[PDB]
Amino acid sequence: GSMHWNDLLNSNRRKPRQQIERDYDRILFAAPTRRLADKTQVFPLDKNDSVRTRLTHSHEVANLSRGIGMRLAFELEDDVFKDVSEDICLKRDVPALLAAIGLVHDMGNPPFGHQGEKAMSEWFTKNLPEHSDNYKDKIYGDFRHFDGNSQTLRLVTKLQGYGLNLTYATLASMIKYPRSSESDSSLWKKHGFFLSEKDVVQDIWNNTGLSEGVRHPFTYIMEACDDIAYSVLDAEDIIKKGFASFHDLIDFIQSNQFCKEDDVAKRVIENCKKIHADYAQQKLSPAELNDMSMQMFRVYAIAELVDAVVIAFKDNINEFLNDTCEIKDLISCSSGKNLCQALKKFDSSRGYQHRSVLKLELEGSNYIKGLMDMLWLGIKGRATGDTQYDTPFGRYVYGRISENYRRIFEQENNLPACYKEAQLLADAISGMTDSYLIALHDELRALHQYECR
Amino acid sequence: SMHWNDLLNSNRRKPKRQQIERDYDRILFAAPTRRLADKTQVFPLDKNDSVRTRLTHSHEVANLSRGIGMRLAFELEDDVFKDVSEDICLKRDVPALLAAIGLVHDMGNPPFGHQGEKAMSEWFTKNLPEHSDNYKDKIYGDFRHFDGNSQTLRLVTKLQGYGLNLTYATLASMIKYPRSSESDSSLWKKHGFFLSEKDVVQDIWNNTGLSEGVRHPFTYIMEACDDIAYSVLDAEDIIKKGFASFHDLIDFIQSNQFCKEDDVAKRVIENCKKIHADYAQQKLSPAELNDMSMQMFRVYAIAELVDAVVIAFKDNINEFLNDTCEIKDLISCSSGKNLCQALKKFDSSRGYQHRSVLKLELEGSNYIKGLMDMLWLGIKGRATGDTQYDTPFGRYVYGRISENYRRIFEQENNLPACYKEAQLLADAISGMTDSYLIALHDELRALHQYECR
Ligand SMILES: [Mg+2]
Ligand SMILES: [Mg+2]
Repeated sequence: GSMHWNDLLNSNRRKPRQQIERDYDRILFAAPTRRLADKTQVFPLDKNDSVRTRLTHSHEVANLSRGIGMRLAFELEDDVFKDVSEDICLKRDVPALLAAIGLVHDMGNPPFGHQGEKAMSEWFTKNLPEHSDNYKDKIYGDFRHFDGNSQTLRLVTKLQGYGLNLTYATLASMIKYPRSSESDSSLWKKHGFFLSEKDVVQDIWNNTGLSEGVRHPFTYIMEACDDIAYSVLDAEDIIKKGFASFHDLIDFIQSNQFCKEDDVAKRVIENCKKIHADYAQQKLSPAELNDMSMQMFRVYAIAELVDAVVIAFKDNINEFLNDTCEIKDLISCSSGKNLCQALKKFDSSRGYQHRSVLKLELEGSNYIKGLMDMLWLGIKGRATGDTQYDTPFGRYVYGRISENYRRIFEQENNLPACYKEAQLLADAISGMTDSYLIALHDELRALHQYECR
Repeated sequence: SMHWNDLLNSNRRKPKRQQIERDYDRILFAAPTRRLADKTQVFPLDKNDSVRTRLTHSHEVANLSRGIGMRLAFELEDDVFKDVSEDICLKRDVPALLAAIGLVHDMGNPPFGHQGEKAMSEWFTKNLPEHSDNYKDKIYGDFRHFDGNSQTLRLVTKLQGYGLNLTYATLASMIKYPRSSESDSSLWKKHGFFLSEKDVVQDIWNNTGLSEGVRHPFTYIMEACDDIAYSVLDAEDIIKKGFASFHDLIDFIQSNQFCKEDDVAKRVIENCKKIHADYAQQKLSPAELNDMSMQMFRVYAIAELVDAVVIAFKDNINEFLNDTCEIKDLISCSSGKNLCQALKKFDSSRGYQHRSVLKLELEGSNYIKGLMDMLWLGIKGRATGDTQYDTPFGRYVYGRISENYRRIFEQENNLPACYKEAQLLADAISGMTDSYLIALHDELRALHQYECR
C-alpha cells in the first residue's frame, strides 16, 4: 500500500489565495506566534545581542522548508509528485505547506528552552506518581513525558472547537510522532499527540490516508529543517556571543572522527578556509572577522545540508510514500549527517554547557517547578470532587489561569478528572513566556506566604 | 515606458534557487532583522501583551506583499507582466521580491516608534543649525528631516563597499522616495536616500531603467501593504489592549463621514456584524468576544483592502510603467481608501494618543536626545579637525559606538566632515534597540557627572 499525494495534500478543513496559503497566513497572524518572541530558544534573550528566540528560529525553519518546497515543486516535480490531481497547484501549495508547518512547529513548546519540557516532565513525574492508583494509567505519561509537539497540536486544534481551522494536509504534517503514550510503537519513542486529541488525529488520519505509526512525508522535511536550523544557527550564536571562535569551529569539525573523510564536511571546510584567507586582509576586529567567517560558514553549511536533505528526500520518496516506512529522519539517510552530527556535538560542548545556558536552565527549572506547585494548589481536586482547592489562594491562582484553558477544563468529555486537571496545568504552564512566568511566580510566591506556613 | 526586464534585474551590485529568493533569505538571516524584535512599533513592549514589534510588523507586511505577488504572478500575469523574457521566472521572483522588500522596509528605522525619527530630526535641527555656515547646504537636511528609509538603504548597501549584496530589483524597490535632499520635486515631499548613497542610487537607476522622481512599481505595492498593516493591525492592537472595544470600532467606521455609502466599508461592517451576532451566543468573556470579533474584522478588512490594492495596481499598471507617473500611493486609487483613512483616524484617536503611547513617546524623545547630546560630545570635531572631543568621556563614548560605523566614518571620501560626523551619530542612534539605547543612556549619564559641570 502506497499513500497518494491527493490525500496527503488534502486542502479540506475539519470544520464543516489557496487554502494552504491561508493556513500559513492564519498561523503567522496567530497570537501564540507573536508570543513566541518572548520564549527562550537556547540562550538567554535578555542580552542585547540579537540572539535567536523561538520566533526567529521558527521563521528560519519556515524559510528553509519553503525553499525546499520551492525546489520540490519547481525543479523536482516529476521525481516526487508522480501522481497528483490537476486541481492541486503544487507550486502554490507545497512551499506554503512547508513554510506553515515550519513556522508552527514550536508554537506549543514551554518556555525556558529544552529545560522547560524537562522541568515539566520532572514535576509531573514527581506529583503524578505512576505507582499511585489515580495516575497509574499510561495516559498520564502524556504529562510524565510531556512533549511540545502534542501541546502544539492541541493548541492549533482546540484553542479558540476547531482552533485555527487548518487544512488536513497542514494538521497531518504537524504530527511529528504518529503515536500516543498509550501506543507502544517501536519506531517512535515519543508520543505525538495527547489523549484529548486522540479523536482529532484519527479524523486527520481518516482524511489524509495516514494511520498510526505512519508519518506524513513533509514531516520528515520539517524535522530535517529543524535539525539543520538547530545545528547551524546555534553554532552561529555561539560564535557571536564569543563562547568560541570560527577557528575553534573549524578545528572541531576537522578533528571530528566522522568528518575527516566526509565529503560534505571537507568541502565546507575548504570553502571556509578559502574565504577566511581573503577576509583577514581587511582591517577587521577579531569579533568582526569571526562574524564574517561565521556568516560565510552558515551560508555554505546551510546550502550543503539543504541540498543533501533534498537529495535524500527525492531518493527515498517511494519509501516515504509507503505505509511500511522505517526511515527515522531525513538527515540520517542524507550525505550531510556527519556534518550535522559534528555541529550538534560542537553546540553541546561549547554552547549548551556554558555558564549562562546552565544558569538559565537552572533558573527556568526553579521557576517552572515553583509555579507548578502553586498552581497545583488551586487546580488539584477541582474535577475529582475534592474541595482542597477551595481556599483564597486556590481561587486566586485558578482565576489567574487564562480563560480559554479554564473553559476547556470545564467541559464534558471522556477524559478522566485527574487527566483534566493535569492537562489544565500543562496548558497553563506551556503557554507562558519567560517574563510572564517569572512575574506570575514572584507574585504568587509573595501572596502564598501565609498559606505556605 | 519601462520594461519589466530592467525592473526585475536579478544582477547584483557587487562585480562578479533564484537570486531574488536569495535576497529574502539573506535579509531574514541579517542581524538587524533580529534586532527589529527589540524595537517598538507603536505600543510599549509588555510582558504579556502580544502587541506588534518592528519584527512582527515587518513579517506581516512581507506576508501581505508575498500574497500580492502570488496573485500577480499566478493569476494576473497576462494583465500585468507583458513583454517579459522567458528567462525570468515570475512565479518565483515576484512573490520573493515583494516579500523581501516588505521584510526590509523598516530595518533602518530608529527605536521608540515614529517618535524616534521625530526626536532625531528635532535634535539635528537644534544642534545642526540651518543658519550656521557649517550647516547651510540642503544635504544636512538629510539629518534635519531624518528618514528611516534612507538609513535602511544605507544599511543594506554600505554595511558589512557592499552589504547584503541585494539584487538590483530589490534595491530599486526599497527606494520609497526616488529623490534626495538637494533635489526639490513636488512629486515627493521626503528624500529617499542620503548624500553618501547618491552614487549607489545612481548605479541602481542605471541598472533598472529608473530615474529621479520615478518610483519602482513594486514600491507602490510595498507602501500599500505597509499602510494596510499599519491601520488594520494597529486597530487590532488597540482592541486587544482594551483601549477600545469592537463595537467602538464598528461605530467609528459607521459614523465616519467618508465611510458612509462606501461599498467596501459597508461590506466589511455587515460581515462583521453578522459574525459578531453569531459569536455573541457562545458564552465568552468580554475580552474573548472582543478578540474573536476583532480577529474576524481583521481577516475581512485585510482581504478587502488587499483585493482593492490588487485591482488598483492592475488597472494602473500602464501608468506605473511610465516615467511620468503621477500616482502618489496605491491606496488612494483603490476602492478601499475610505476604509483605510477611517482606520487610520481611529488608530490616531484611540491608540496613538493614548496616555501609554504618549508616555512611551516622551520617554523615547528624552532618552534619544540625551544620548545624542552625550555622543555628540565625543563625535563633534573628529573629522573637521577641532579637538574638543579628545577627553576621556569623549574617547569612551566614541569607543562605545559600533566598530562598523566608526570604520565607515574614518574612511576617506568626498563627504564633508560635518556631514560625516552627523552621519556617524545618525548611524549610531538608528541601529540601537529601545533597551540598549536606555542602558547606554543610563551608563553615559552616570559617567558624565563630572564633565557636565
Ligand atoms: Mg525547532
Ligand atoms: Mg512599516
